[PDB]
Amino acid sequence: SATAGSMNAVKDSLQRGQSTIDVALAAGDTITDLLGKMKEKALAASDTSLNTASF
Amino acid sequence: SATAGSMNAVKDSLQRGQSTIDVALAAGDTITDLLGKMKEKALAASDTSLNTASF
Repeated sequence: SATAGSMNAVKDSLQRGQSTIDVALAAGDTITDLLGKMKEKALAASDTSLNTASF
Repeated sequence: SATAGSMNAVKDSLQRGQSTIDVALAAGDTITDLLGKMKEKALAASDTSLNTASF
């Protein structure tokens, strides 16, 4: 009965880790969006046709 | 007749020992529940993901 009643702490630790991973995945989605946008900005800046103010 | 009448003290001693053992068994039930709660506390505190306050 003691070993069976000890399981609640384990389940709580797993839910806590799942919540931390969810927050990390949300932050990673934001980082991926910003990364794609900077890749667009860099590919646009790489062209030699642009002038100084656009650059 | 003296040996037959002498047995009341023996019966009283056995009953007194049974009573003492019952008190010890109640205290042991309480100590067992407390030990199980301590196991749950230490097992919850083993996790590294907790912040200082919960620990």
